[PDB]
Amino acid sequence: DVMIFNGLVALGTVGSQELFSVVAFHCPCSPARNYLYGLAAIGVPALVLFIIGIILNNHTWNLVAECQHRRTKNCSAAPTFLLLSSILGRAAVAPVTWSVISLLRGEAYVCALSEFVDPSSLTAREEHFPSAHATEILARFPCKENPDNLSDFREEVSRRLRYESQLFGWLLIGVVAILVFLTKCLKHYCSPLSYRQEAYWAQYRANEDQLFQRTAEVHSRVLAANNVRRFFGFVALNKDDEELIANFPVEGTQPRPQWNAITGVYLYRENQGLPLYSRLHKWAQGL
Amino acid sequence: DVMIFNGLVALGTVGSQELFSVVAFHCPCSPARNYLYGLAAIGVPALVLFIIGIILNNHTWNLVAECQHRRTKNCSAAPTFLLLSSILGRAAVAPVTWSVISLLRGEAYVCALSEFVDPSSLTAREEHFPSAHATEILARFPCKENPDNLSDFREEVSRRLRYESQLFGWLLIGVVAILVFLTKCLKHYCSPLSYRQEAYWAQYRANEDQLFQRTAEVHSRVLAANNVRRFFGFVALNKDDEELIANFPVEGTQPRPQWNAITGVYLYRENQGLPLYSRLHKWAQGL
Amino acid sequence: DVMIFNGLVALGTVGSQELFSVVAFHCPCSPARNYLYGLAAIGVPALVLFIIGIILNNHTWNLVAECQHRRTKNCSAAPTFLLLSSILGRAAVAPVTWSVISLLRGEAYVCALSEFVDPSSLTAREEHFPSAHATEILARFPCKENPDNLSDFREEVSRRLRYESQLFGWLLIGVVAILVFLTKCLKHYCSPLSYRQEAYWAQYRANEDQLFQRTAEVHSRVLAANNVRRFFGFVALNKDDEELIANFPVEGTQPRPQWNAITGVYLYRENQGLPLYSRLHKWAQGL
Amino acid sequence: DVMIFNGLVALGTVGSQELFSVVAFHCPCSPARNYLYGLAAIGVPALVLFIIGIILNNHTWNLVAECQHRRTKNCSAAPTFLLLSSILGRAAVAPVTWSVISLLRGEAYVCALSEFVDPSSLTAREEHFPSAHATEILARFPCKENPDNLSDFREEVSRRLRYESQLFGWLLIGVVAILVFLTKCLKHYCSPLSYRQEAYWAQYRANEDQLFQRTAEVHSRVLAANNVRRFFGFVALNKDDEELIANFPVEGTQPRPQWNAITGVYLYRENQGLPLYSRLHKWAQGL
Amino acid sequence: DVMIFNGLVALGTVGSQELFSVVAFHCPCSPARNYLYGLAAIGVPALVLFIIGIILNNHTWNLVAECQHRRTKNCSAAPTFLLLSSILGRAAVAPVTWSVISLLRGEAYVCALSEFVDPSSLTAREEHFPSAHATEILARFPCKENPDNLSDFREEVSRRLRYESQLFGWLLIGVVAILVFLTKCLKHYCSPLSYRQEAYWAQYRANEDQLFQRTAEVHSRVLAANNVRRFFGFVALNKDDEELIANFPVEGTQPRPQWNAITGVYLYRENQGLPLYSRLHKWAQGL
Amino acid sequence: DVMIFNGLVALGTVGSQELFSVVAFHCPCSPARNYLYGLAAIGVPALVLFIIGIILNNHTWNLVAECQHRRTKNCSAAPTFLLLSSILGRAAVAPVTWSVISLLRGEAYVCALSEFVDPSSLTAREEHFPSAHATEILARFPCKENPDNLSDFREEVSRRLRYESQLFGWLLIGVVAILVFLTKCLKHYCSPLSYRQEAYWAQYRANEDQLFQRTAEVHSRVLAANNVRRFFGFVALNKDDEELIANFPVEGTQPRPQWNAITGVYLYRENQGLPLYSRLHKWAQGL
Amino acid sequence: DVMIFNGLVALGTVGSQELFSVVAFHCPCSPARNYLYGLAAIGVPALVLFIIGIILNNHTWNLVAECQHRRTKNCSAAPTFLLLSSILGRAAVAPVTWSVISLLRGEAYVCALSEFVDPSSLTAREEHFPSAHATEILARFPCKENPDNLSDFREEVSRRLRYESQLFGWLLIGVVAILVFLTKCLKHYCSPLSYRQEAYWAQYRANEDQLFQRTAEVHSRVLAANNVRRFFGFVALNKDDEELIANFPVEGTQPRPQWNAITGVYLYRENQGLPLYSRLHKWAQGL
Repeated sequence: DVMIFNGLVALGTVGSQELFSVVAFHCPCSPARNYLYGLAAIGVPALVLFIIGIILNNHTWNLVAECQHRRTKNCSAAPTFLLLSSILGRAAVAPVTWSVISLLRGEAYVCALSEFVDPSSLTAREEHFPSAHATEILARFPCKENPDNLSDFREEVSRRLRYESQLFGWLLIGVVAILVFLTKCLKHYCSPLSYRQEAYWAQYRANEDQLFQRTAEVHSRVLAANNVRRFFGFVALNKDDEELIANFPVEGTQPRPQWNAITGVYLYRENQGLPLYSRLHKWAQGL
Repeated sequence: DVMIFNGLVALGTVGSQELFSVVAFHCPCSPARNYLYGLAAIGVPALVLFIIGIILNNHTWNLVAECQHRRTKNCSAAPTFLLLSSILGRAAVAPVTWSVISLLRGEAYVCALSEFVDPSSLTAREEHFPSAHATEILARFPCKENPDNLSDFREEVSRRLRYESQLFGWLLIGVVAILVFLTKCLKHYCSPLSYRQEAYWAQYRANEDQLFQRTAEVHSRVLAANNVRRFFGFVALNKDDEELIANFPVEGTQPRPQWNAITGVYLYRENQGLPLYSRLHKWAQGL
Repeated sequence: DVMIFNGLVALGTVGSQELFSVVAFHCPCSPARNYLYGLAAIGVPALVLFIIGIILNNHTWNLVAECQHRRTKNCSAAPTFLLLSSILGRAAVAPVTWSVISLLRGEAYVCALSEFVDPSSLTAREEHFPSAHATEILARFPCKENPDNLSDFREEVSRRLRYESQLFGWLLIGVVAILVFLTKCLKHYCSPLSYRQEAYWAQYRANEDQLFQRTAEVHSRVLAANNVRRFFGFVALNKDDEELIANFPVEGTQPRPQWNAITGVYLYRENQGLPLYSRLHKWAQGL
Repeated sequence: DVMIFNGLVALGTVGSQELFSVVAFHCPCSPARNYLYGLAAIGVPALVLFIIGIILNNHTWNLVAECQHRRTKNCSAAPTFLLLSSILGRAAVAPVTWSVISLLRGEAYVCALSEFVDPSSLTAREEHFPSAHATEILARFPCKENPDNLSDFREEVSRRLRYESQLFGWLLIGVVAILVFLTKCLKHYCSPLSYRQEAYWAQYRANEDQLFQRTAEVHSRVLAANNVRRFFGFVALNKDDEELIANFPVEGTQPRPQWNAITGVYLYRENQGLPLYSRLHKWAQGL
Repeated sequence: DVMIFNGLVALGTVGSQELFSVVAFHCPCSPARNYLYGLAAIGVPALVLFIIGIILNNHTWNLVAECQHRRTKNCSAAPTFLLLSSILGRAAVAPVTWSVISLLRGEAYVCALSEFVDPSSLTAREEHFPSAHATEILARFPCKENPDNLSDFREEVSRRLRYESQLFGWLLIGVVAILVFLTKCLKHYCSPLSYRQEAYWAQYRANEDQLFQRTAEVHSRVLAANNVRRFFGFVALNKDDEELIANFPVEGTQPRPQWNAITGVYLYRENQGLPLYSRLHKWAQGL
Repeated sequence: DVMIFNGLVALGTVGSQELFSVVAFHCPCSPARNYLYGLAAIGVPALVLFIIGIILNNHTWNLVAECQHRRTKNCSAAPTFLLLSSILGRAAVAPVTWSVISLLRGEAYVCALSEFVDPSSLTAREEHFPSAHATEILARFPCKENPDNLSDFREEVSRRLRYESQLFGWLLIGVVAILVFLTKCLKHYCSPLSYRQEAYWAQYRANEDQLFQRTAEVHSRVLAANNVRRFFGFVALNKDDEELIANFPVEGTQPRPQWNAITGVYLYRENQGLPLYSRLHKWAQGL
Repeated sequence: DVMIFNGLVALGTVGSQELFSVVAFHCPCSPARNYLYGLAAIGVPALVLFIIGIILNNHTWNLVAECQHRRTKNCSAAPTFLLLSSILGRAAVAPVTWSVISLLRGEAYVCALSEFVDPSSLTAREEHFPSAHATEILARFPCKENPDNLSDFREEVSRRLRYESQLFGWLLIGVVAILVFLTKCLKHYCSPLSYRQEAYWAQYRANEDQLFQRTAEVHSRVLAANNVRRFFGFVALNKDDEELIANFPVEGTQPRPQWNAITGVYLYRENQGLPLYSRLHKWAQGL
């Protein structure tokens, strides 16, 4: 549901950027210059949204942290690759939907490859094409700048390039669908565990992260209240905060090697047959 | 009701994609090139939505898991074939409704087979058809690009191809209705059990999956709370969560072979006459 | 009331399909080709909705199940024929209303039999009918493609074929009304029982199916809870679900021959004068 | 009130069908062919709605049941004739209101008898009527197809036939009102009982049918619960359903001759002066 | 109040029928034929609504019942004539308001007597009236079919006939008002009793009919419950219905001569000076 | 307040009839015929509403009853004349307001006396008045049928007759106001009692009539319940009705001479100085 | 969430300033003068919003305070650099979004570099470019001030400069996205601690700042109440304020070196393995 909500939010963001008044497109009708603009208008929003989907997903930062302090190449062909699959999923949701939307609009590709259409190879007009002014008048086709002598030629070349754009767009969404199917079949075939145990593991990681955020906020609040009380002599707590101080007294916090034993990417090591679903769980069973 | 809701959601999605402003259609009026676009515009959304209906249905992943870890060909002509029937139902709901909708709109087929209409075989105009420019002016018919000398010819060939498209669409929805009837009659004739027992089995699988999701979330939450309490010294629980810790204490989780004995596709083996409706039920009766 | 609700839903669905923007009709003005389109546009929606009305009605599946496992030809001229009457009622509600609606619209039949109208047999124009171009210009009448020399001829032949269509439609709804009257009189004359006992039997089958669905869901939920508790050690139940586990404890489920003795089509055998209103009732009186 | 509600519902249905966009009328302007269409458009909706009013009224089925199993001609000139009067009332409410509505619209009759108007017998034009083309140009009058030389002739013949239609419609609603008065006076004169006792008998039949439906549903529910409990071991009842099982325990149901002694048309036999208002009451006094 | 409500309902029904789109009027401009249509359009709705007002008023049926079983001419010049006065009041409310409304609209009478206006007796035009075509062009006046040479003649004859129609309508509503006054003065002068005692008698008949309907429904419900309980063994009652069975137990119902002694038209016989306000009251004082 | 409400209701009814679409007026422009229509249009609604105001006021019926059974001319110049004053007030509220409204509209009188205007006595035109066609063209003035040669003459005669109509209307409402003042001064001067005692007498008659209606309804309901209980054995009462039976038991009703001693017009006889405000009060003091 | 809210607020502010009526842009068409205006219109809002984002973020002031009173260069390559990263993030959110918005609008750059386009290097017009009036007529291009002889030249140069502007804008948002990725990867690689411990540290700093603001407000209020009570003799407190005086009595406040030991930028020194998450925490552990 949360992954479906993130996919719906990414689709709504691409649809909002898809119909932008000036962001959507402004084709330069110029030879050897417009396909660079098409490459820009498809790729740089794709690369920006791909980078942003890397940025907003925290499991990338878990991965560079595990590469940083451990650095022992323990992240083999493992659930670290499943983490990377989730990274590329929640990241590359947005560049491929930007690419298929701005390919089904067709505008970037007809602006792009208009400089490379052969003048004598197309139809629906007479061959009034001086070779010295060939590619220059070819490039002015997406701006509706062709004269009445080549208006039908311009409509024919525009329809042909819009065909090739939409065919390339449908083929690209087909190959990204088959890549999603292939990575999911490869995940469920190279998994060491079930799908029911994988769902239980997903519910465990969700419950552990939610409980850990709640109790880290509460333990931090109790530590802050102890420091504040040591400073002034009292703490201005709420009623619920006074209940938090009454319920969970602390004295000290776990050292940095303990926090290092907690952190890392997820694992599925098994302590004597019994499974360990997270590094916190591995550390708790280790004591 | 849930299958009817999924069918209504798939029909609404096909109707929303059916009337798309640019996604719906842009015919290239070009010889030997437009039927490739018609094949694309019908098949690649059909294959994409068929792949997506495979992707979103989890029983595919149950099937590849059972092919993966068991791999003993126990999934014979069995309720695994009924699982595959449910897979193809909830998957191929969307490609055939896309195909019948974009065939009753007719646009793809008149754009497709306009290159293959014989010029002298149709009527309502004089035979002003130079053979060197035959198929090129034939292909420009769906773009309303025919002149006034062949406007009635273009309307006649457009009506004939729209006829053949809608006839092919109605014949295809008729044969998919008779294939639904044939697979349901084959299911209810090759079943080893009743329909009342099949309905009881469906209610059992629904109750077992719902109860198993709820208790797996709860058991994961209790295990996460035990690990968090082992880390900090306490857990920030809610009131309902404190009730969950009070009601259901855990010590450990079932091993991976136990999770393997639970997982798999559904079965109807009978332990000494008494039926076993799921692999979890078979495992529970095995103890 | 539920049969009236199903009839109102089928009538609303036919009315929604009746006024469809492109689904409703596109006549090919072509000789020896348009009556095939009329046959398609009336019959293939009729056969599709007839097949769907067979599909959605579960008593068909009860019938093929009773033909499957029993196969002893016990379903004689019996209430199995009354089951078939209910099948054909709730199925053929939709094809005959599609046929009478698309016959009172008239469009399919005037598109159909325009190729077979004799040119010299109609009136309101001069006989400007070359026999080599006779049937071709005859077929273009429903597209309003007749010239001003034959515009009154086209209006006369259109009004005559619309007459014959609406007369055939009214005669068909009259004969389906008299077939409904004949099958209901044949049901109430070939019945072995009263109408009050038939109403009591209908209320019994409704109460038994509703109670059986409720208690099969509840018994399945208790069996699933026992299997889940055998797996984890506890079940995450709701309050009502905990009441269900407290109220109705189970140990095991009835074997497949018991489920076979329950299933089948309805019967009215009488155990020593006392009536048995269902196969479950026959089995309960058998013990 | 319920009869007034059924009459208002039938009047609203006739008014909704009365103003139908295509159902209301399409006159074929053709000689010896349009009065068949008028006969169709008045009679076949009349016969269909008359058959439907027979179908939806259950006392027809009580009558064929009493003719079926008794078959002793006990239904003499009796309250069985009053049952037939109620049948023809609640049935023939709809054909006569369809006939008077589509006669006061006038369209069917002016379309019908336009082929039989004498050309020289009408006025407001000169006698430009070739006898070889007489009836053909006579039949085109309701389609407003008469020329300007016979436009006043067409308006005069249209007004005369609309006169004869509306006069025939008013005379028919007058004779159906006097037939309603005659059948009600014949009912109240050939009755063996009062009007106060007839009102008490009507309230008795209403209370007996309502109470019998309620207690047949409840007795069927208790029998179904006993069979379900014999199958599984328990019943999933509601709270009200548990109260129904607690209040009214059953052991068995009445035989088919007892249900035959209950069923039949109503009677007014008197057991030794004391009246018996229904066959159930006659059977209860018989014990 | 209830009589005023019935009068307001009859006036609203006449006003709704008064402005009907096609029901209100269609004049045939034809000699010796249109006054028959005017006689129809005024009289047949008048006679139909008069018959309906007889039909819906139950005291007519009380009158034919008292003429049927008693038949001893006891209904002399008596309150049976007051019953007939109430019958003609609540019946002939609607024909006279239809007649005065469709006379103040004037259309029927100007359509009627246009065939009998003398051509040389009217004014505002020159006497361009050929006697062979006299009455035919006279009859076309209400359809606004007179030429410009006789347009002022047509307006003058239309205004004169509308005058005579509205004068006849006002004279008819004046004479029906004086007939209402004369029948009410004759009622209050030929009454054997007061007006206060007549109001008490009216309140008595209203209370007796309301109480008798309520207790006949309740006694019928208790008798039906006893018969149903004799059939099944119990009755599905509501809470109020269980209170009705607890409060009013029955054993049997009154014979047909007792119901005959109750029924009849109202009377004012006096048993030894003490008055008897109804036949039920006469029967109760008789015991 | 109730008299003011009746006056406001009569004024609203006259205002609604005053602006009627066709009821308000249609002048026949015809000599020696239109003043009869004006006499009709003012007098026959006046006489009808005067008769209706007599009809709806019950004290007329009290007067004919007192003239009927007493007939001893005891109703002298007495409060019976005050009753007649109230009769003529609540009756002739409506004819005089109809007359002043349809005189201030002026239409009836200008339609009426246009036939009697002298042609040479009016101005604003030349005397183009042939005596043979004098009164005929005089009568066409209210229909705006005068030519341009006499358009100013028609406007002058229309303004003069509208003057005489509105002057006659204002003089008539002035004389009816002075007649109201004269009858009220004559009432308060020929009264035997005060105005405070007259107000107390009016409150007494209102309280006695309201209390008498309530207790006559209640006594009739108790008598009807006793007769119904004598018939069936019980009465279906409401809770309030059961309280009415419990509170006020009856045995019998007062004879017809007692009801005659109650009825009659009001009186102010004084039994030995003490006043008697009604015939019921006179009868109660007589015992 | 709060950082996402600040980013959404900055994006909404840039979008509101982006579409300003006069603030958005007014290009001076003048040589060697308009690129200074483009540099102004992009840079001075960028530098102003960058300065404002420095101003509103308080951690800048924490940094200058730590540079002021400590001044011992203890803020090495440390979490002080992470503080500077948060400063540049929440500051430079707004200048780069202003720069990419006003570059995708394109207006500033086409206004800027129009003075430097070579006249003979562009196309779509004849070379009507006097070198003495070259750059002056070049600079008038963004004001649409070019004549019809150079209108296509002006559109071509405008499209080329809008291309170069939007390409430079997309390249700049790409390099700022890769700089965000590089600074976040450098933060998570040069961190001495985990990401879970960093999240706990962030929750600690949030709880300590919130608790410290609340208790500093409360301690200040108690000190102010003590001073006010020393002045007047009493304090006008609220009920909650009276509770604050009752709960937390003070006598004196901490000296300025104690407040200096509290203040500073954040640190992660570790007192004998146990971590110290803030300078207040370091001071509290120091006692």
